[PDB]
Amino acid sequence: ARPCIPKSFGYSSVVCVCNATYCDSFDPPTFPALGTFSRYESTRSGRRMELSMGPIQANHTGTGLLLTLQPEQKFQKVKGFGGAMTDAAALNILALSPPAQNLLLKSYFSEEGIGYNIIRVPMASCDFSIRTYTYADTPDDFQLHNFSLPEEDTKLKIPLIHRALQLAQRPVSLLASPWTSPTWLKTNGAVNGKGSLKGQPGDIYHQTWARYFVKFLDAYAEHKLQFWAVTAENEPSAGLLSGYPFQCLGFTPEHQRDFIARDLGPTLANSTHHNVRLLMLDDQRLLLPHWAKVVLTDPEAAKYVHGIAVHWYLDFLAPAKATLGETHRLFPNTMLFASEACVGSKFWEQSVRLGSWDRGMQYSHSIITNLLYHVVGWTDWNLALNPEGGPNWVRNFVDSPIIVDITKDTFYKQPMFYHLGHFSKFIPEGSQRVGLVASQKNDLDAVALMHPDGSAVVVVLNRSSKDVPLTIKDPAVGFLETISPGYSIHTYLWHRQ
Amino acid sequence: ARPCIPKSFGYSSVVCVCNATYCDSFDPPTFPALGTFSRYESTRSGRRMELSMGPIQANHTGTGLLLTLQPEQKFQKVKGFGGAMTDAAALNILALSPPAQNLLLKSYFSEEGIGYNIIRVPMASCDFSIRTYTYADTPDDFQLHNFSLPEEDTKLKIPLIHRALQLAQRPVSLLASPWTSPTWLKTNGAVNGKGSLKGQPGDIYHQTWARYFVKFLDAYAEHKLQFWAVTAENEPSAGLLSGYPFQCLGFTPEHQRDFIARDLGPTLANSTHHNVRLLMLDDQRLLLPHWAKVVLTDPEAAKYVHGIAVHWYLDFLAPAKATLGETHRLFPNTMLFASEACVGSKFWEQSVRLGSWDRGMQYSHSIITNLLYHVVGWTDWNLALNPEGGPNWVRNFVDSPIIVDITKDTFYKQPMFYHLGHFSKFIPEGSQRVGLVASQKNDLDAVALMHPDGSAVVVVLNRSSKDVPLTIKDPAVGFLETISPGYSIHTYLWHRQ
Amino acid sequence: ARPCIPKSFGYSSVVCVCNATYCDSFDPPTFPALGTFSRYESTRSGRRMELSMGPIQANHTGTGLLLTLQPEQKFQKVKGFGGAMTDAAALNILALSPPAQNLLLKSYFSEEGIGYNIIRVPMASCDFSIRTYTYADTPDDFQLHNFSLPEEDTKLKIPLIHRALQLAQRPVSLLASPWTSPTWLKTNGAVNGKGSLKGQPGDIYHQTWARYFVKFLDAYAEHKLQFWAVTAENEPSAGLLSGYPFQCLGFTPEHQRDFIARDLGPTLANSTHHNVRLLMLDDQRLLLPHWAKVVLTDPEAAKYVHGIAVHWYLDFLAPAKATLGETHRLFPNTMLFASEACVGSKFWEQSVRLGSWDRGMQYSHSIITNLLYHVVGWTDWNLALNPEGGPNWVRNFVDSPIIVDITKDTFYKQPMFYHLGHFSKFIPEGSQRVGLVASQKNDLDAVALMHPDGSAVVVVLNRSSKDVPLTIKDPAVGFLETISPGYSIHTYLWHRQ
Amino acid sequence: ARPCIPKSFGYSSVVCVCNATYCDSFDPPTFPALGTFSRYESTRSGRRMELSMGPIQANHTGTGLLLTLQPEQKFQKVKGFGGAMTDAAALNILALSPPAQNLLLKSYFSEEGIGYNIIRVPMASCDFSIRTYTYADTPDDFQLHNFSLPEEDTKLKIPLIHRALQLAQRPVSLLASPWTSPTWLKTNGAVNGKGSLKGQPGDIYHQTWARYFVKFLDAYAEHKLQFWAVTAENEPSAGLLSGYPFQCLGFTPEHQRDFIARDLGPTLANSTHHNVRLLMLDDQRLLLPHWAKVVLTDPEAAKYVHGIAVHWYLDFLAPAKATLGETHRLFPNTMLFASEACVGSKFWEQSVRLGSWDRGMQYSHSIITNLLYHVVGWTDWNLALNPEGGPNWVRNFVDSPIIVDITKDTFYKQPMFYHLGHFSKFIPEGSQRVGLVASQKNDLDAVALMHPDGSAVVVVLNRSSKDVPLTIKDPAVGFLETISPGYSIHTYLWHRQ
Ligand SMILES: *[C@@H]1O[C@H](CO)[C@@H](O)[C@H](O)[C@H]1NC(C)=O
Ligand SMILES: *[C@@H]1O[C@H](CO)[C@@H](O)[C@H](O)[C@H]1NC(C)=O
Ligand SMILES: *[C@@H]1O[C@H](CO)[C@@H](O)[C@H](O)[C@H]1NC(C)=O
Ligand SMILES: *[C@@H]1O[C@H](CO)[C@@H](O)[C@H](O)[C@H]1NC(C)=O
Repeated sequence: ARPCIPKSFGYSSVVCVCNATYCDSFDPPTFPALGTFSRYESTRSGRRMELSMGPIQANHTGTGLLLTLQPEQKFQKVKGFGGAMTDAAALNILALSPPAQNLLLKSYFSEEGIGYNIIRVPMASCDFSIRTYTYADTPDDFQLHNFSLPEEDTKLKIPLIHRALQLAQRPVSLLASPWTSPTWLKTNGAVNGKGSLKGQPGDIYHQTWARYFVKFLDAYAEHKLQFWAVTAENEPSAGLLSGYPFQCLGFTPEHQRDFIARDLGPTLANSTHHNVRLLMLDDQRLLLPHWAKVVLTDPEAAKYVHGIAVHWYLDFLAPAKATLGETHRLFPNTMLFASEACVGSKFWEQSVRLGSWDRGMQYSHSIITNLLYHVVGWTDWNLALNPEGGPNWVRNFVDSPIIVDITKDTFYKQPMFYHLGHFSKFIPEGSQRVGLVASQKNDLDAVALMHPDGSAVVVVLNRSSKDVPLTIKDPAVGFLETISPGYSIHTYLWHRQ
Repeated sequence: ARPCIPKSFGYSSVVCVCNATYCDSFDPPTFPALGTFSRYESTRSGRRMELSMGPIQANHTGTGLLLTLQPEQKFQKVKGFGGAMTDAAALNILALSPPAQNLLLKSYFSEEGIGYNIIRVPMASCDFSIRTYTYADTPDDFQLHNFSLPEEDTKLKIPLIHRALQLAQRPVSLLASPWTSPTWLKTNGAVNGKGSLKGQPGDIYHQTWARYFVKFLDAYAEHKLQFWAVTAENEPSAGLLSGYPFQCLGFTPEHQRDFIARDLGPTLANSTHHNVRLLMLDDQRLLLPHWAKVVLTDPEAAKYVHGIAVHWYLDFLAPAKATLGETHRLFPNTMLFASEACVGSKFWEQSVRLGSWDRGMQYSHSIITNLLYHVVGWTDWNLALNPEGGPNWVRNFVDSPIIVDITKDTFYKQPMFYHLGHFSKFIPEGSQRVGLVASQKNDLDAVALMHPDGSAVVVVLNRSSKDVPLTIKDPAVGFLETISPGYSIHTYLWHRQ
Repeated sequence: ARPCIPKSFGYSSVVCVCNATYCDSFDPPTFPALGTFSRYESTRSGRRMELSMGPIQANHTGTGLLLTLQPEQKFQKVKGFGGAMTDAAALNILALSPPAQNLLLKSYFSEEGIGYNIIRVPMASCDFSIRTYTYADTPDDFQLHNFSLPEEDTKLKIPLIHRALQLAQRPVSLLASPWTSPTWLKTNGAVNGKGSLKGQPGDIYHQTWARYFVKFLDAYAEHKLQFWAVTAENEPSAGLLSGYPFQCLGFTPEHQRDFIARDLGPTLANSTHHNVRLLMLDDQRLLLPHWAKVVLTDPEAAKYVHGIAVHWYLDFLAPAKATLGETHRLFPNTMLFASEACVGSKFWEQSVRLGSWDRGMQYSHSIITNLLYHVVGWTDWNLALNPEGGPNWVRNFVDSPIIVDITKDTFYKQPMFYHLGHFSKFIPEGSQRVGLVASQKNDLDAVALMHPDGSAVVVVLNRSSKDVPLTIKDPAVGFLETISPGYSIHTYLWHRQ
Repeated sequence: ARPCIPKSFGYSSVVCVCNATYCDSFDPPTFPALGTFSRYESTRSGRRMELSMGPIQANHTGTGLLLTLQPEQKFQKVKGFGGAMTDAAALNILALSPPAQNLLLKSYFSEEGIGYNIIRVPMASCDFSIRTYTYADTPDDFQLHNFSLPEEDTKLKIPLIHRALQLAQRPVSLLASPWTSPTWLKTNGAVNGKGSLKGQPGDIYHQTWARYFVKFLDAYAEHKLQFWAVTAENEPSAGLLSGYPFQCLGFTPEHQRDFIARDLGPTLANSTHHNVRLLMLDDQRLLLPHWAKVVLTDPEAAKYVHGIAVHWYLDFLAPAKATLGETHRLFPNTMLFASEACVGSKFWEQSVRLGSWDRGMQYSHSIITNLLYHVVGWTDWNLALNPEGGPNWVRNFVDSPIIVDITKDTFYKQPMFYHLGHFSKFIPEGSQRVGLVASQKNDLDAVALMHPDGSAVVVVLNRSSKDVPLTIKDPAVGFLETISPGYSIHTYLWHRQ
């Protein structure tokens, strides 16, 4: 419906510029007529999820690369894609004028945008907040009588989640994660630094912390929001480190295991929120498979754990078979779910590199690796940041796919936004990853899935500077003859019957 | 009645620790017979507004510096002393338990505290707000039917003010200042950045803005609050600087003049709040004499201006004589008032330094200089901040006399608080600055005033490391022999008959 | 002449991109024919010192703004224009490939560039150094036996200065300033923080320090480099402030006075380098006229002082007449010289803002202001910086007219470069400022000078958005009919016979 | 012989203060009769390589953890331990007065110190250099006639290396790594950033690069220095990261393979320095086993490779078993060597922390892990750094075992330094690692080795806060009853015959 307005800031590619009256969008989604394929294309030269259609042909000859769909090699089913409603993201989007906010929420949540169906909601404050608070800052308040949501929740976060869900046709899943407990529950009595819960699992500190999860859920339910899942703690391993600079709460894998079996599991079960799922870990994938073994080989903790949540800082490089693979082999029936990714910890590069196609490729390459290793969903960090990559109370800034320029009442959709959307738009909940065999080694990243309805979706990333001719075989329909240009990403869609 | 409990944070002096059940306080004011003085003393070494008495004797044993009171040499009368009830300050005070809230408010407003009689109230949001916002965010409501107070006003600020004035013996004067207008009244359509009101004084926008002041004053009146005065805009020169980060609204001196002439003055006059004073500038003193010349050398703007509000922030750029001194000479009948009497801090320093005696010595030095250059009143910035100098939705650069640690239900009284109190507690409204002649060049800062009742008040600041032997002469009573210790501030008080 | 290659980075204007093979340049300078004027134009829209020529008319009618030259009202003679060869500057330039370096040095020092004839040299380390050092770091070395220049001088700074002088057709004048003494000459024993020279003027500390100036001079002399002037100390006021974060040495005006009278004056006088001039102050003009009074009303110190060096941080708009004016009036025979200026506090935006036209206008506006107040010279801070605005060992980054991108082997010439060039290219040493009378009130900044050969030069800056038609009147020749477009800068040059 | 002089800087432990006349040292090694052990102990509490002796008894009086020496399971033989003589380290050493220089050099290199036997020597500049430079910076010297060593080599590094080897008992092995080639060999003509060599293995550029290694070695031989080994490139994977800030030269594993195969190997073989060993990777352990699989499964490449060099950056991203363990299995005859066995510093901590015991433990823990995974040698990063972690021409990022204060002619020996000496002092070249079996799960890190003379060394690290009672059995001699105190590291030494 509306094309990208490109703007350069001197990096490898362009941003798309949005304001109160204009934002790039899509027409309502239609399926390609049987015997044809749809293609979406984003490129470094500046194409943005641009649509074409082509023929599915009956024959193929040649010694070029062929990707062959294996429709009966069925893997993980998809939960979905989204990002986080942090204090910072909330503050930024509401600093835009009301029509700009709506254009921004449409970009992510609407069918005319990229169909996000996950929103991660911090339980009180994190580094991406402009102050440090909890829901229970009255010292020693074991009954949680002074539990309340600050304006950050009731003025900024909640209203925006309501608006986001309104704009979405897909059911949206809310995920919650706490960074810290009240300081009076903690051995070190602070929001940061080294420290865990006081006492032993089973006891008043552990029981009050469990109950705070339930109060959180109650108070969001008062505002007509329900959660799909909660995590046991954001980055439990961070509060094990002396001088950790922002909000944290340390657990060893053993302490997490015991908290869940002794406190958190039974407490959620006994509540009216018992259908909310629980996810362990919520941390670096390098901590796998050990964390999962400690927790899940204890049937008392296992009964209560729906899934394993993993983080990744994309500026680094951890292998995936060692961690996601082994974890899946050890516990095939416990879902693997990526709850946070970000880039921009890059030290020679600033926090926000406006228009960076490299950071775009980092994202889609990470999504593909995750889908290739059983991961069922993928969640970005902050939904929106400023040109500095904040606000952040500890100046630990990072990139975000949307950047808000408040003085200009404009936002910028970076290549990260489009590289995310090549998945989120075309891979609905229930999509099932299926096999796809390459006929010769190549430099391309590829993944195939089938929608609930039975149709095919393939994403292909080209992180090289050379164009790659390739054909995709679907034995039900024929061949799609295409080229993957260097520095492009494609989504291919077709009906199979 | 209760002494300071000292705590060191590794800076040059101490804070006084207060909590829900304890805070340092004063006995009611009780002053002695003719021929005796009262001294209140604060030292870097740890004394905090400590009281003693001594004689005023017929003969002179001092051979060093002599300050002679000259009651017949009469200057300006004093409006008073206070600070700002910003969203930040209100949120911080209200994060304490009720009894703690009361000790903090008594610390400022009661006679058992330091006797504040002025409160500055922002009109909607500033940087010291957790969110951007105005009282009229619905676009094109030129009649402001949609005008209202959010929760920041009706929940935080308004009851805290009601409680401030219950606690106070002296009448409290309220002062309002806007930071930004609704953004649909603005050129740049943004809450911050370079931009002014749309079009020309007299037009549809300039008139709606003027009516906004009336709507603000009305809304506070429904809540039983009356204002002493308003500023025409907070820091109007700021919103002429491209992408200024905070809520701003740009006026040139000429634009301010015409808005007052054509719109603000005429509208306020035609209202039921015609008694509310109008203050121009509200900005760095470096902009004087010029700003005053532009606005006040126009009879139709000048007839509407009671005063000139000034900020201390950038005092070091332009000196007192050339700015305040010169302005008074040209416009001797328009009062000078320090409306945002606040600090720096320093590029290489933290916003909040707990126990910084320097930051205190800066406060008193600056109040003295002001007093010596015709200034009638002083309004500090935020009443309280958190230990990070927040919350500020942009970035915190400033300290505050009271720092709240919400996690501990404790608040800290900085040296700045006592430095302020050496003036505010003992210079009531209507006190007149009188002469005080040094006999020889010296390093003290000193100022003398006479209370409405005729009794003498003298402040001696020793910003140096060395004890200074001092005599104070009153022609009518005799000689007060004393010592001004290095890094001390003293207030002397005595009956004159 | 090779024209500018424009690039945007999202700011108000473009930069000019240079590399190993291409840099925008000028043709050799030509006098315009008698009866015609030369114009050089730079605009926000993207013109960079474009040459045009027009006619000098015999008469004029209007109404319009008329700037009238007063050839016989003669003011200050110009010393010149240039910038600082810091460690940061030099490390950056030498990180370019040999051919790129030369294009950068040509830009500044060549007649085919912008004609710089000042280079300010730090005497050892400053904040724009990647380590701290002095030339005499052996403790208690009073004889200065281990005085030596490091590679920072011998490998980076010196060879670049040689190459700059080689490229220049004009005589270049070198100006040296120290930030710190050896730590064993200081009271606090550190390169930074609050502290002065130990002992009293006249003693071994003060003598050794004076002899260090001579040793510096000797060492630069062995490398065939001769100095025009030395400052008594960079920002003497800075060493008076506890916690001052980088290299400093504190002098009160009195200590500076006496150091000069007792030590630095006689020592330089007794040396072979007695022809090198001594400039006092080297700090902000807010310190004036007081510093000058204190130093210069002492004939023992006055006899040794050739000039007053002044700094301005351009983000702090503060006047002007009260400092530079009052100073010239008191000491008409002691030149004022601007020895350092920089932009980039704007805490709302970066150190570096690639393509900022605003920062360009701050430079030229400050040069006009200076020139209209008797100032004979203007020196920029760092010649070149990286995109972060360093390196700087204390992260005190600022903007620079040339920015080096080392990974690209490219340098960007910001609008600050050209805004400076409108002066340095066209006002040689010896030029005399003359009168220029505006016929009516106007928003333009303007300044007229006469070249040593009798020809005129006028710079006109338009900082408003509106085009201003205007005529320049010279009695010798007639009228120049022209327009000043909004956000533009022009230099006009004509022969007067 | 001389004890540690301790100084605290507010971190968890102390540094040992050394100056021109005083440094801690050891007595000449002296080992007791069969049945007696020697123990060196360092504690966070303050003990530094403190010596005591004790018996090896017939009866077992302990009932806790038992460690049994298994001299018959024999593993890798040890090459040695050392650090890098960077420009920065040479800087930093040479700013000290000669006597102080020598005490620093004995600290590392003599038997009265910690007996270093490896130095890593960068080939031209790296980040720890005060300028960028290579040895052939004049373009189109394809035959390298203008190849020369600058002053950093001939003035700083080489004389220091000479002096190190005079001081050393043991033969010292020199290891050379290039960071960057001449820029006119690089795709990008920049010293840093994304860029590899130009063209293809075999061509003019690759042949010149390879001859550069021979000219480098040639030049060092005229200075009477010869090398043990070179690495093919320092950190090749970083030259693939866009805008990489440090000196670099990108190689994919396939490219390194081909450059070793076609150029580097053949060229070194044909030369007079054919006995110089060649190590591959020189990069993070996460890159393994893959990197190794690419280069070593090609007999044209592998006939030319002696070892695999790894960095400890970046170790947290990958575990030992999966990388080092798995690489040993696949290629059991290619030795693993830690070439840059250094930090790195947590995003929120300073580069240098004086007295950080935790950083010390990080070192010894990591040397232990390495030894338990077949690693034969170590090179720490910079030998010395200034208290800022410099000079680094890009960014001060890491700590160094010795920190040098040039202002005070004093140097500080950090905990890291004694943790290193617990190994380097007592593990001579040719020591072979042996079995050391734990009787039960425990928390100590322990490794046993056999000297070339068949005597025993065991290092025990206790990273916990609690004392652990410990017995060590040697089947041949008996039982050593001991305690590993919390936060301690022990070295045990005994004859077995
Ligand atoms: C925003 O939208 C489009 C951008 O292409 C443009 O035509 C319009 O001028 C812009 N509007 C504002 C309010 O800046
Ligand atoms: C409040 O302060 C008083 C005076 O220091 C003290 O006795 C009391 O313990 C404090 N309250 C708490 C809960 O610490
Ligand atoms: C340098 O810039 C010129 C002019 O824009 C361009 O044509 C040339 O290719 C550039 N060279 C390099 C090495 O980037
Ligand atoms: C060197 O150190 C020793 C022992 O700490 C000390 O006695 C001596 O004063 C030191 N030398 C100097 C110049 O301080």
